[PDB]
Amino acid sequence: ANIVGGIEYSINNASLCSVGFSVTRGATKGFVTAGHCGTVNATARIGGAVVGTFAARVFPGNDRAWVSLTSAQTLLPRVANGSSFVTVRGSTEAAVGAAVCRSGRTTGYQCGTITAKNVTANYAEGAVRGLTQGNACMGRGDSGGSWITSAGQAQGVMSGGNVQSNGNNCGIPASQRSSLFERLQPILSQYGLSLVTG
Repeated sequence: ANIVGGIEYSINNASLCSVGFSVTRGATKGFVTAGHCGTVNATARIGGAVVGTFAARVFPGNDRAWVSLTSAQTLLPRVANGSSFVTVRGSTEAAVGAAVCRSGRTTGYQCGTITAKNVTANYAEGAVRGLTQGNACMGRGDSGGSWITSAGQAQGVMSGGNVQSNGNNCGIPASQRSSLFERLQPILSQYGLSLVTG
């Protein structure tokens, strides 16, 4: 399969999440995603085919993971925006106030701004600290998906947010949204990963 940020993948033929970013670890191909999406050794599938397994994850506390892919997979420096693509050009972290977008299999490509950093989320499993908050909307299933600026700077992966009864927070004003992502930089260094760029 072609690995693009924002696309759907399943975990152990059960839960669904979204791809964060194509990365490499030496000769090994992979993609970063959210830790709550799967446990170590869990099987990832795209288009009905096995593409790899969860190599490592930290959740809760943090919310990160990377899926180690088979060499048959095709890594791409891109994030889905409708039928088009946003090119991944680097991982410069944007400041509070910056515009930012996210991509996922439930709500697609959504944009907003970064409103706060170092935010704690109290999830069912425990607290996750150090998350960055934006007001682009999201929904259940967008987890693990790309957060990237229009200029191509990869920011992080979708962790969680204040989803309403309809499963997303797109039906409430941006001012009331808390959409949280796990910063990309600590994921890359923790697992010795290099972002695939173009």
